Amino acid sequence: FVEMVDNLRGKSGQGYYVEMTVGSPPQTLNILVDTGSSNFAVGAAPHPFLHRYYQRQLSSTYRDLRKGVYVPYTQGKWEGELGTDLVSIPHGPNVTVRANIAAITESDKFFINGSNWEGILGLAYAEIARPDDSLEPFFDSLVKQTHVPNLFSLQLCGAASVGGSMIIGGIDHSLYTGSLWYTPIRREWYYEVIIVRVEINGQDLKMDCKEYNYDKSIVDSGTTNLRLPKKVFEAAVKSIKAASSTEKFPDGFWLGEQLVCWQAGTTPWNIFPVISLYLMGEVTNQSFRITILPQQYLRPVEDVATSQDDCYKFAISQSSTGTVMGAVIMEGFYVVFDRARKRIGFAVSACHVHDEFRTAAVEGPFVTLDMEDCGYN
Amino acid sequence: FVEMVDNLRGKSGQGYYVEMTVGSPPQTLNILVDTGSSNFAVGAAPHPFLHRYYQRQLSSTYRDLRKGVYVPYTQGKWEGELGTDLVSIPHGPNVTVRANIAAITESDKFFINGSNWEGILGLAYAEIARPDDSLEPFFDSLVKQTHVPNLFSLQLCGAASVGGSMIIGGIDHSLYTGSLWYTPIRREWYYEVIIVRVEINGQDLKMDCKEYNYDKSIVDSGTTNLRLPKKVFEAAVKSIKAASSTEKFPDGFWLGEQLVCWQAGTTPWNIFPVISLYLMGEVTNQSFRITILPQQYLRPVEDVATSQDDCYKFAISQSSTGTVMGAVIMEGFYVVFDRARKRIGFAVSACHVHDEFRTAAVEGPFVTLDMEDCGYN
Ligand SMILES: Nc1nc(CCc2ccc3cc[nH]c3c2)cc(=O)[nH]1
Ligand SMILES: Nc1nc(CCc2ccc3cc[nH]c3c2)cc(=O)[nH]1
Repeated sequence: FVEMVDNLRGKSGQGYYVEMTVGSPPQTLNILVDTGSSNFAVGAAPHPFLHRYYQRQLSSTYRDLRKGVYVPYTQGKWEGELGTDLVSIPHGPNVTVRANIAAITESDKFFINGSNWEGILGLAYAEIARPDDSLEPFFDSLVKQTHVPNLFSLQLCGAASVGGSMIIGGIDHSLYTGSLWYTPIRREWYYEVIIVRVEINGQDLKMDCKEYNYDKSIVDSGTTNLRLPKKVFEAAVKSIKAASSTEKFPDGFWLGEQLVCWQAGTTPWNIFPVISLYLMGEVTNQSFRITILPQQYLRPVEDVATSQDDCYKFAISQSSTGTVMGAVIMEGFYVVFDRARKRIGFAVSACHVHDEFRTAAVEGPFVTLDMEDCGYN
Repeated sequence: FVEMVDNLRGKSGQGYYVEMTVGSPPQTLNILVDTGSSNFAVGAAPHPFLHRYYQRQLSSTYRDLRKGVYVPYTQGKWEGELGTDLVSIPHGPNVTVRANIAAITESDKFFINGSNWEGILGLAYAEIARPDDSLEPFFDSLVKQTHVPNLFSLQLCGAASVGGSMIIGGIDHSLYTGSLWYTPIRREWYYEVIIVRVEINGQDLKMDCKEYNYDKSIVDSGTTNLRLPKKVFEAAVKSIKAASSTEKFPDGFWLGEQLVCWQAGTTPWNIFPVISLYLMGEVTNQSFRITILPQQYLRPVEDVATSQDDCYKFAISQSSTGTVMGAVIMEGFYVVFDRARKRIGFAVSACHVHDEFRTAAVEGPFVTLDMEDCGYN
């Protein structure tokens, strides 16, 4: 799988993309790797922010499905025209395949001005695949049409300009140290999992188990932040705040309403806590824990148009769709989406940003009771 | 105040704007009326989506304040350069004034491609005025520098193309029928108020009082939706769902993940509930209630690029910053922001969209105990 190592590029806060080709003859496009949705979509008209776009007129193998698709957000959106053509992945496995494709033809706040990607790859499951679950996701199609094993893994590094590896087909043991630990995929819609216990530094939020996964905890290459629900963000942030009382910072800052700054080589790593999420483990009453440094949740804002100092942003933030384990968490770890086995594995990333003191860990086993009672229904 | 009647234009879901002039000689710009923030900001560089922009080079009366300003969102943002020049409002009161102005010089997902506004007018209070409360908001400046009375009112109509009236200086009794009822402004930061009871159709959500204002209920001309917190959105939506069991609709729809449709002249108003929020009243244990129809929370998506039927959207949605009473609620009513008296008044809007059956109401007085215990602290 060295072929596939280092095959993801991207820029800070704009997401990770992989090169794919679509249609015969092949039209290359950078597509954004997204474990939080289940549609394969490309810009198909000359939107001014796109470097490239799907020109269906140049592909012999295109096939309209005479149907629309209207994916809204809060408040982005995109809409398009379902077709099917032959997709391939240059720095991936050596299979071409025929998958569905939404040709994006109108959109709001979807494309990012100054990014180098022209489309999304939704690697989650049919159940959330708009317009409805009849729309067979790419990865279901890739597996169903080849010998390629039903899994993929992701090592998102991020150094400005970011990089990583999407190993389609298996695991590459050069991307991680220590051992992989597995939390089961609770249901095949998003990559939904269950945090059974949350510590900041060691002392946990003694919160009711259910509040960590209200109404959902998911793993998302497509979200930037670690996103906690309101009740829990409230809780975590207070313990983070108390933790962090070598100093004071503005109120808004925490709610992602300002940046905070120090000078080159002059930031306090160690005044800030390590965080640890315990995820449900493979066995009854067994769990394990993954631990992030503040390098992961304090991420620099690169080009700030009125600032020369180190102005990092706070990467943890609130929600109502649930916990979203974004690049903040995922950049700590080699993450394996074992779809074959309804489970996600976490190991210490061979490229995560560690200092001389602390470090990211994946550690187990621990004993946790009533892990199943931390779902919501 | 007829001078000021009908002085707001806008387009569906894109917001309400009023014409202002900035600098000498005066440069006209459409600015977006926003009760949810406290900064006056104009695009000052040729962003491709702007019709117009502040050219400080043409104004004698400009004055740099040699300071930046970096307003992020989730995940829009803008940043700019604080100055001060002479603002006026053509279809407003006949005063020119010297207020602060952030010249917006970089931004992300802030301006709307295809809108006709080039700036924001933040009519809330200094406390939330970025970069900090020393930045005197326009309206504080307008009052402090003229005889203009410390209040304004808003009648947002929305019919496509929307319209309304911002009466700066007082109230115009032609804009409402019945009587005005006043909920007090709890703190002068946002226009924060307190919902003491919530019904759908009549039967309330029997929810703990605090969950309606966790952590905030505000009144926002700048938000489109009625936005409830997660716990309460969960609650309301279930009662809305049960209410609405003459029919079934997709799961996503409710979470603003799809549109829903019927044919021209063929939509079920009456299968859907009226909603009623009870707001804290002026006297101890006294409250009143405002009531919206489904015309207010079911708002048409205008030009849909793969649809000919009536496809309305669901205007109620979740949050973690709190309740946000947006154009959904505000379009029902003539809303008076009596800043002089730390209070907001609600009357039946002379332009709200009512059918022959039901109608929007403002009704009181009711008896409600422990209204003060519905805050959060
Ligand atoms: N997992 C996702 N996918 C999306 C759509 C793709 C997208 C759009 C913008 C950005 C910015 C950074 N990553 C992005 C991904 C939205 C979302 O809410 N969750
Ligand atoms: N009250 C506000 N003001 C803003 C900024 C202005 C704005 C931007 C986009 C739209 C779309 C519809 N109305 C808008 C207002 C953001 C926000 O979250 N709350």
